[PDB]
Amino acid sequence: DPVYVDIDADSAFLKALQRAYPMFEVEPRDHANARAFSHLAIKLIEQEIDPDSTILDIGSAPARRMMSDRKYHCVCPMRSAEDPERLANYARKLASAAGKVLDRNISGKIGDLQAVMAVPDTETPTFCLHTDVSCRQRADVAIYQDVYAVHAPTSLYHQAIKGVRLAYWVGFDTTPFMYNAMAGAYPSYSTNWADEQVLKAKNIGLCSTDLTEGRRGKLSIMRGKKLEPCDRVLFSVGSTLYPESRKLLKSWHLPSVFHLKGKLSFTCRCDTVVSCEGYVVKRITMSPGLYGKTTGYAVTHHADGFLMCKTTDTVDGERVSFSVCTYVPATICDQMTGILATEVTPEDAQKLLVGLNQRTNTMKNYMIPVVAQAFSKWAKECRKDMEDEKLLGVRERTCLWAFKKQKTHTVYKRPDTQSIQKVQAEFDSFVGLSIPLRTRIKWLLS
Amino acid sequence: DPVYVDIDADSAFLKALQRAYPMFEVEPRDHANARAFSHLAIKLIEQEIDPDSTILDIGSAPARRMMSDRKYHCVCPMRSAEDPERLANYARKLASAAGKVLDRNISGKIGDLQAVMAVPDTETPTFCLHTDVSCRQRADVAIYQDVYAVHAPTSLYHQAIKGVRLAYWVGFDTTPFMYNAMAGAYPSYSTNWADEQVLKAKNIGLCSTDLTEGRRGKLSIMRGKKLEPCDRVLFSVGSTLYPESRKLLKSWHLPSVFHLKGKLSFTCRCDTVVSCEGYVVKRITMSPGLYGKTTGYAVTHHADGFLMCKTTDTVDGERVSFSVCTYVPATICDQMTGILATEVTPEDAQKLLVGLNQRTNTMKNYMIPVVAQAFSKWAKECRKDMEDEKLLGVRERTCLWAFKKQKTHTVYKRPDTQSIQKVQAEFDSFVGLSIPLRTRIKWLLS
Amino acid sequence: DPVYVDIDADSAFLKALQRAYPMFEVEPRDHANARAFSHLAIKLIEQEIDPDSTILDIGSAPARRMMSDRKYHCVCPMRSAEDPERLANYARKLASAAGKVLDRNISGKIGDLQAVMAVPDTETPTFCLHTDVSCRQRADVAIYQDVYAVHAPTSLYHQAIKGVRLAYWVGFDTTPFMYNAMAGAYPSYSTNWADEQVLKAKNIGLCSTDLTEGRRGKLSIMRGKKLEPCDRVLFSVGSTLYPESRKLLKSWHLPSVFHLKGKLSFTCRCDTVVSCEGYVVKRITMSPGLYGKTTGYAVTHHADGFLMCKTTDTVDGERVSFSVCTYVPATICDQMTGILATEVTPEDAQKLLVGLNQRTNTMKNYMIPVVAQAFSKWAKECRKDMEDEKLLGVRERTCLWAFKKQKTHTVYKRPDTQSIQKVQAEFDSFVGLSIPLRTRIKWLLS
Ligand SMILES: [Zn+2]
Ligand SMILES: [Zn+2]
Ligand SMILES: [Zn+2]
Repeated sequence: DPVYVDIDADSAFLKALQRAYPMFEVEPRDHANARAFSHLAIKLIEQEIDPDSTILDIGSAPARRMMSDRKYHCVCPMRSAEDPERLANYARKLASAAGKVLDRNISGKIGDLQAVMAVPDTETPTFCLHTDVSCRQRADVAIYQDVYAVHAPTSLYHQAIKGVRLAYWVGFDTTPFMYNAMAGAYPSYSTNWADEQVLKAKNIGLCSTDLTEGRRGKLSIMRGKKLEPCDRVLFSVGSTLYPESRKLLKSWHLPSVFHLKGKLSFTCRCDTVVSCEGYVVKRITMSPGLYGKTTGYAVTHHADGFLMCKTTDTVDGERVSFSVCTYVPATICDQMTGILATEVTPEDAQKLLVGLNQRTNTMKNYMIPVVAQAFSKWAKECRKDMEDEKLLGVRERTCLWAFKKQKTHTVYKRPDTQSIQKVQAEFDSFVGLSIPLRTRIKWLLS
Repeated sequence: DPVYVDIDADSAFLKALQRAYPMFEVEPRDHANARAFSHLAIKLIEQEIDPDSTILDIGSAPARRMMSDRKYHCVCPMRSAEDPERLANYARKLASAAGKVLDRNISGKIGDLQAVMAVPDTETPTFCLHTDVSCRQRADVAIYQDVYAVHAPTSLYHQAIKGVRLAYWVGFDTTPFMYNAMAGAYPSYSTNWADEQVLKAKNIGLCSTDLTEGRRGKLSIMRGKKLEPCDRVLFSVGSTLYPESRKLLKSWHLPSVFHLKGKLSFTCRCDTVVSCEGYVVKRITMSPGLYGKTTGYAVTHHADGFLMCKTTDTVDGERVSFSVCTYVPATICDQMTGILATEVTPEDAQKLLVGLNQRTNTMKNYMIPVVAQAFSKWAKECRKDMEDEKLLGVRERTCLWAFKKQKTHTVYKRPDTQSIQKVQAEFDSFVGLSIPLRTRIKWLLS
Repeated sequence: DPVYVDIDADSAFLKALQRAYPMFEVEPRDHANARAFSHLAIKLIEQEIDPDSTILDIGSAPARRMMSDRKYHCVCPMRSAEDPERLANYARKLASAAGKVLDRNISGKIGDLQAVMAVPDTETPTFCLHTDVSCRQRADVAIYQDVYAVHAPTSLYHQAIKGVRLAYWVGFDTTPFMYNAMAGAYPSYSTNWADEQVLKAKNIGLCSTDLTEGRRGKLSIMRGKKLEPCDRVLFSVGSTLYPESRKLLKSWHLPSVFHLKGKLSFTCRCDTVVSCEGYVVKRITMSPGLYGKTTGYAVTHHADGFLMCKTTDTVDGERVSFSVCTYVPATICDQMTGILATEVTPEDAQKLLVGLNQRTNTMKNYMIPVVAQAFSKWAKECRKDMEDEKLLGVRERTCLWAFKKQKTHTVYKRPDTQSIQKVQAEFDSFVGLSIPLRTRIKWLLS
């Protein structure tokens, strides 16, 4: 019954992990936080499906699925520079444990590898060297882990016409990219991300700048005058770097109901099953034939606070403004309810937040100044609404229909509220190994 | 299981060593701090590789590898005045322990030395007298320790075409030389460094000046009017002096992915595995054939604070300004979060820092005045950003495209943030013993 | 294992001796401080070299080496008025212990003396009557103790061509004479020194003046108008007087690497191995053939504070100014960090220092007024730098290249900093007994 995590016992992340999985009993026994979430997510999926089922693994590392008693079929294309290391590590643990266990199948996995090694285009029960689109093995359940570089409707179609009914997806929350922020943080998982255009800023999580005296004139022949989010984004998980795309990240922010219309029509649902401080598990059920009705709305439930505000910084010497997002723990948000009734300065908000934080800290200190600035702008915009009050049921657009728009500098989603976004829901258009590496793999299994 | 370090038990460096190696259990049993980091770094590498592997040692001292049960092949060119002492010390411990151990190979190492002594250009299993480029022995794993005077892409190529797949590098953090500072400190390892041009300053860690009355006129015929970093730099580790080069230090600040393009193409990765207050361990994997894509970005994760500011000093009598860098412990940085919300004078910052330090001191007292001055300049530049706020999404470069650059006097990287630097990622161009010493070595082994 | 010193147990010098020799266990059992440092320095050297080695002693007193089990060859020229007393004391202890010990060679030393007594120009295993240059015995290890009146490169050459590879030097720190001070103190060893020109001052450690009423006119025909250090200097160790030379003292302040170029070329290193409040042990390794590269820099690491300031005094009735140096304990320096943030008067600095000193005193009270005056001048010159701040990377030498030099009245080297000096590193030019005493020596051994 009990489940054990490989983290400490005095940390604050233990309680969050407990309350994210309330049907387990997690016990204690810069990547441990992300590991344990992934450990409990795989355990949940197994408990959720009947055994003796064929399980696909899209873009996997087979060394993690080797010691499990389930019909795993790992898919390992050569897409990144870290992939041959994943393959080579598998070939070692297979040889290094080729006779020490007589319960789980270990000799069959050895034969599959050396068959694919000999014949590099053969589909085998527990291995292949294809993508998620070109693989031809039939199954019923698919699993994704940290897969951010594929189009979700196109990938999900190609698993459907091969008999998959149930899919999961583990990874970072996609909500900050639907609000279109320029940079942000996932502070509990040691992660910062930023747009390419602001990598030379000064006071965000992921940046680097220089010392300078400054000129009163810097002529240029090229004039931008426009600073908006672009497609390419950089992630830093600890000290590991990952480039990603906005379009492919947003495509995994799926609505409640959507239809896939190809040569075989399907009707699909998407629900969020786990949620812990910026890391989520999604579940997608699929079924043949198109029926029901779609609205095109996606909903996010907020167990902690979500913030997004305007900041001023210097980027390569030039002063500019853009938006930053972050997550705030629920206990901190509850204890600021009284203070935000009136207008408070950013300096006084900062001192109050530091006092509330000394309870070891609840939140990281490098995000405190931008959180204190968002809270005071939110309290000021609430007062202005109350002092400029309109008539019930009446928009006053007045002689020609031209109305005035107000300025909004903070978006604050309190705990127990919900975001709702209008997205697309009808989908119809669906657009390595070599001898030196081959020889090295074959040599170990010999 | 447990690992023991040769340092005290009441020092503050024990905790830092513990939290830098969280998968060990370090126990207590001006160079002890640097020793223990190097002891645990070698222990980690051995645990990371399967035994019965051939291990190279670039620019080594064989007396340290003598008592280890691994296939070490030491490489010892005669490049510095301290090298013949390293050779002579080996020849003593070999004779001095030629019959007292019957477990580790000791007689084979004796034969290799006297073979090279007789024939000074023979490659032997456990010794040679070549550089890292001209050696011709084949292996699979290479190790570097305190190697600062070689070009990294050129050295790493020549280990590749001889079958090396895995390399490590231990040494000082290269981040201060990518920010291009003029001087700096590594206070936990008793080290200061400085540019040649500022050796006659007054108030930095490594300098020396004179008493003088001062003239109102000192005519010169040569006019410099330009003070910028130059290639040659001096290091002082305790009281030992080392000259180094900026270009060769910066070349070990490698990106996540890079390609080596010679007569045998390779694709390479670089990750940072350990990090403790300015001393790091890097790991480089390599593989044949070129594949994947490169961005050219290098990332540093900051577990403690990193500072860099402008200071004013007198150099040989003349008042000037330049930049200095240092490291600040994380506990000190966290406790200044509240104070830096407002504008504070350098004098008041200094008094607060002294109070926080008396907890034996957390940080060395000679760096406190320059840290207190950086903190107050940072707090002032944050206020100016907040009071000169722009419009969202708009650069205001105005009739001809000429914008104003602001002045930046402090760079402050708080704990849990990351630096990101654009470096080069495609590499294609890859450019002693004598009789009196010979006789002395041969005499001992006789 | 344990080592015992002949000093008390409640003194503050015991802790300093402990932390200067951290690999020993010193235990308690106006010259005791200097004795014990010399006792532990000889013990270290023996532990550092393999036994059955021939050890030279340059300018020695053989009565100290008589009871030791090592191949000592004492060298005793008749250079000073205290030398025949050293010889006569040896001749007594030899006779006085000619039959009471049957372990260490005592009869062989008796024969060597009476052979040299009979034949005054014979080289013998354990005695000779030559200088360090004219002696012709071959050996491998040399030792110097309190040798201040020889040229170091010339002396070290003549030990090289006779097969010496390893040399040591014990004595006073040479750093104050590289800064060119006019007078100074070594307060923990009961020593003061001064230049000949200031022996008639009033308020320094070593001086003497008169009572006078003073004239408003004292005509002279000779005009000096220049007061600068000259070669001859006087030392007072307790109440014993020693005259020395600046040039010969400075020649033992050797760089990290230097070359000796004679009829037999050598390459040499110099490291500082022990350091305790002004007394040091140096180690010099030497090797044949010239190789490597030299920079010409010498480095001093400061474990305590080092001060040097301008003082005003009366010398033979006339008011003048000159520079004085001293050493300050590290605990005192740490506790003044807060105070020196602002500007403090000399009177208020003095009262604070007296309060901190009553912890028996940490430092001698006669040096307190000049230390308090240096600290307040240093704090004032730091404020002026901060209020006259320049532009980064720019010397402003302005129409003709003539810049203004500032006044410097204090040099303060804090604990954990390093001095660095440019010295010469290439060396190529290398420029008694009578019957009444003879009869007296011979009579005892008869
Ligand atoms: Zn497949
Ligand atoms: Zn070799
Ligand atoms: Zn002699």
